[PDB]
Amino acid sequence: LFITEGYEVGRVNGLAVIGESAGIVLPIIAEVTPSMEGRVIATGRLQEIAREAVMNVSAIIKKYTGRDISNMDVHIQFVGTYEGVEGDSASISIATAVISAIEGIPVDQSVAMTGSLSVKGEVLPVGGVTQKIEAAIQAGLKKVIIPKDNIDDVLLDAEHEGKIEVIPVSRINEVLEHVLEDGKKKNRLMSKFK
Amino acid sequence: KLFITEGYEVGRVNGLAVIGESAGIVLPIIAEVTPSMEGRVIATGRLQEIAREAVMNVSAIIKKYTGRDISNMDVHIQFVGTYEGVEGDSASISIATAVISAIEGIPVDQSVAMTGSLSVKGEVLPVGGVTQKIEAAIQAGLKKVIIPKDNIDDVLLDAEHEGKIEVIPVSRINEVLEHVLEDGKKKNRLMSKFK
Amino acid sequence: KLFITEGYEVGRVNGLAVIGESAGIVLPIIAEVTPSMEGRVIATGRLQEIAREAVMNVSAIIKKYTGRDISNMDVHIQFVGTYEGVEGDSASISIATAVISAIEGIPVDQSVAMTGSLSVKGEVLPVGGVTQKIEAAIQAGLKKVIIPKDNIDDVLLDAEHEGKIEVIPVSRINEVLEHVLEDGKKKNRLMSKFK
Amino acid sequence: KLFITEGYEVGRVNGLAVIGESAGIVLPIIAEVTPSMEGRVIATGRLQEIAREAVMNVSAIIKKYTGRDISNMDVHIQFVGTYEGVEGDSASISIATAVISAIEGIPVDQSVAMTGSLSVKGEVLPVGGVTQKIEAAIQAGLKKVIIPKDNIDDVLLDAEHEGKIEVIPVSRINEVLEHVLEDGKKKNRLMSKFK
Amino acid sequence: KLFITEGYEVGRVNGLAVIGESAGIVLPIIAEVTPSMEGRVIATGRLQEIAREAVMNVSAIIKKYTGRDISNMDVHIQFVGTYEGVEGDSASISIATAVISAIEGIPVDQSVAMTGSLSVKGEVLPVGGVTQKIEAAIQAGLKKVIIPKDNIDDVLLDAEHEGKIEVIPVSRINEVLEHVLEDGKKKNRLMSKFK
Amino acid sequence: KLFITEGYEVGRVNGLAVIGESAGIVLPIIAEVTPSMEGRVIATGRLQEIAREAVMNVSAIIKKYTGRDISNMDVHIQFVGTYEGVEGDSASISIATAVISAIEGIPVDQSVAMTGSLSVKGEVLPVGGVTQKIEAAIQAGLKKVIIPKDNIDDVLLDAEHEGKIEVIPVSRINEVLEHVLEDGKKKNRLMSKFK
Repeated sequence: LFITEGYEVGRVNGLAVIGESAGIVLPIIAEVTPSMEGRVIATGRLQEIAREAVMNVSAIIKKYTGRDISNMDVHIQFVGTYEGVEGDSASISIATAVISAIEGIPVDQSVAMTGSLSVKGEVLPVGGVTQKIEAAIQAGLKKVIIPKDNIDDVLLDAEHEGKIEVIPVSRINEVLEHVLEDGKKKNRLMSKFK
Repeated sequence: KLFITEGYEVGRVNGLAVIGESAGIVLPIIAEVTPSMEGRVIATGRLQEIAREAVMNVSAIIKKYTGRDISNMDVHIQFVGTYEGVEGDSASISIATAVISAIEGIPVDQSVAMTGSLSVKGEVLPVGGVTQKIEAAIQAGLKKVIIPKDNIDDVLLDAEHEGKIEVIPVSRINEVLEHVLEDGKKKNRLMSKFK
Repeated sequence: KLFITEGYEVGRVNGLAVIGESAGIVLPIIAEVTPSMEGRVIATGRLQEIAREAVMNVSAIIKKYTGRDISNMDVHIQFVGTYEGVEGDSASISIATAVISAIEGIPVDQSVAMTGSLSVKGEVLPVGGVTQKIEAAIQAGLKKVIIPKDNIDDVLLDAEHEGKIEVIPVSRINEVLEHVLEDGKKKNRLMSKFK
Repeated sequence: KLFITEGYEVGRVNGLAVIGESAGIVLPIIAEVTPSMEGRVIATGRLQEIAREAVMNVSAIIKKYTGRDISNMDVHIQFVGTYEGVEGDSASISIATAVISAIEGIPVDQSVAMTGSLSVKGEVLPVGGVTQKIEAAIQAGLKKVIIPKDNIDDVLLDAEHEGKIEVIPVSRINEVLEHVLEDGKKKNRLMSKFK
Repeated sequence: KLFITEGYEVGRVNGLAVIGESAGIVLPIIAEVTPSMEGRVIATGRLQEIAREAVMNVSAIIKKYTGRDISNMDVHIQFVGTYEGVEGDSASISIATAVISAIEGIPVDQSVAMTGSLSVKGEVLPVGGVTQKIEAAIQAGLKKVIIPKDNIDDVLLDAEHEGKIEVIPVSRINEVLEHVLEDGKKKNRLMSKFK
Repeated sequence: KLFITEGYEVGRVNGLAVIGESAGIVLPIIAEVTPSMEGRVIATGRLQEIAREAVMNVSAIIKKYTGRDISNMDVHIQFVGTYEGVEGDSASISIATAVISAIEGIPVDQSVAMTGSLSVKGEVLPVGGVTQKIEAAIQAGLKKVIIPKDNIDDVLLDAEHEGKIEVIPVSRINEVLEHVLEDGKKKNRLMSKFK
């Protein structure tokens, strides 16, 4: 259902929790088209989660970089079906995808990410961080971005630490920097974070 | 039976879905289009949101490669039967194929089932429940199954069942159409626009 | 009984549904048509999106074959009986037939129940729960039941019920009108327009 | 006391309903209509969706035999009291009558209770709990009860009871109005329209 | 505690409601009005529909007798505290009275609870749970309770609880205002407009 | 932790609320404002109606007391943590204070929790569940809790929560700002606009 290597525009490997206690990799795609009032189009089990996240991150989608979300239709899918899955609020993976789709700048697939984006651009802690890292290990992901406030919640058993890089972050700019493909477009998007 | 297994029908596609979390089912779709006097997508019952998302995604690809603007049409969609407990796929490709077929007036092969999510770029994204879908295709007496290329490694069929069906991987909606649309001048013509 | 089982009535049709999992019901539909003072379909309850769907599709058929365009008109569709847990047939032909009866002023045979979904081109598509629908029409004292032709292989009628009702398989909405509309000069005016 | 037992009031009707399992109760409704200023139906509480469905159904006849399009009015309906565990009639005749009463400015006889479903064609259709409902109307000192013609045989007025109330069977909405609207020129001309 | 028992406040009324099947509770309301800039009714929580309905019904009476147009104002209603499992009264008078209070800038007596439904004509309609609301009033140290005139016969108060509260039957909204609005020039002025 | 107990942070306030049966929670609110690049309040989930209500009431007091207009800006309000069962308070003062903070760029003491409803005139109104909220402030290691002063006699602390936290009763929004805004030029400049 997800790619572990390479870069893809508008595609991010999020992490979620399947029922009571395993993590799963939650791949999302986002695309954006002119509104032609702009809607968020999402379907399935996690559709209200997606629409909510895009609504929360809308000022940072404009009030840093460029476009008003009310002038686009934003098309989101989770790749697969995830009954019994709880996704993060204001999930950073959905934000990154949408910013990735808009900028047309590809996202590294080998890096998984979990976190809640505040409306001020902070990355807030989330549950299930150990379960989620473990799922990223079992999937072959190289790195996992997590909330800095979750650093202490990671309780991996010797062997597993070492199997993946855990990158803790505070700010949405740190997430983009770590996952957006290098190049002039990124260098320019990156300078706009002030 | 709720589906047709042979021959060609305009605007009709054999889809695949999962019921419970165990069993596949064939999901027949019909798409019909009429001029609007702006357009609307009419579908009812539990999978209508999958209908609307697929039309939204195929509209974009239809206008980009052909010029046809389906904001000028009312798009009429039914799942043939009723599908409770049935979970379809996001932007389902069988729905999108049915619409292209109705719009271009080219018949679709009923012996080929297909499962896939359609991205607005026209890529065929992978889906869940692949083996359970292909099995339900086999039971239905279907000859071939179109699946996303990314699902090739999820196909877990007994020897004997590999045998009974053709599994055709695709990654783009024009491969789906090449595979299902009836041969002819109209098809030849459509296929060169999508290049 | 809120619901009738003999006679001819304008704009009333005995439909069939499946309640919860399996038990079938007779589900009467009352339609009434009034020059809009453009126009719209007024229905309530869970089955409203179905009635607007059937109405849309019957309107396209009526326009084409009769020249009569029902968009200057208010179509009130009502379901008799307080049911819950009922999933309806898409574009249900019961509703489509109640509306043709209501528009044309040509009464409908109350001893006939039907089931089926109507395509915009006027084909009667197969539907779920056909065996249960028929056992419910048997249950209810009804003399004939119209089902889609493609549902023939799904009538699992046994050694009790193989005898109780005339099952009438149909392909198209004109065959429904032929078997339910009251004979006379208006029916004949109308039926030669679908010919 | 929630209802009035004698005299005439505009827009006020004593309906009948069943509270929980067994028992009938009187369900007083008031309707009032104001200029829309698109017209809405405003009701609150337990029975608010049954109130809205019923005005929406009915608008057919509220329009169609007589006065005004309800899309040009806001219709404000209350049940006088709180009705926990109450199931009212679908397409309630009392609600229809209250509404026509409030638009026409013709007061309704409060000593006449009523129960039944209005068809979109104007027919009065049978309802459940008729003995129970009658017996609540007797306990309340009401003089007459209008019921559906098809419920005539569901009236089991024991020894006791016969004699305490008049049961008036009706087939049609115009009959309901005739029996409860106050005599005068306004009634006389409203009744000629209902023909 | 959630309400005030003494003295006078602009825009604040002590209403009465029922919790669960029986118990009574004091239901304090505050209404505040601002210029619109057309107007809306802002109310949140479990009781908001009763707030909207009450304002709708008092708007017409406000403009009727007073000229002020509620169309021109945002009406901000809160129920002071949280009222899970509470059923208020339809078009509740306590809400209407708060709005009139807020709009006129004349304080309401907080020692006087009230219950009642407001009709658009300005009649006070009976309500359920009158013994229990009054008990709730007594238990709060409320001095007087205004109830609808048709509920006189539902006051089932034993000697010792009589004597503890004054019960005041009303049938029109101007009687409410006369009873709870602070004496003075403004009130004299207002009471005269309601004639 | 799904809240923070120390620091000063702009636009972030520890609210308090109550879930299911009796338990309380810390419910942090984050606010973000930007000139409307008219403005909108953007909030998500079940408590969104409260947020826009809180916003509207603080709007009126900001515009009237400091000539600012929340109308020229987009206000994002967000609730931290994931909750079924949660009831908010109407016009909740934690949302209002996060807003004033975001707009004036003045940091909020993170060691303080607050509960309270805001009126359009800027009064702080009493609220449900005051004791359970204070204890959810205790569990969270918070030092101060701001309550409505009319809730003073609702504080029923037991032997293991008596003397654990500083309870501050307030009547007006500026007392709130006095107890939570970080001291300096901007806070002083703002506080005299309100005094």
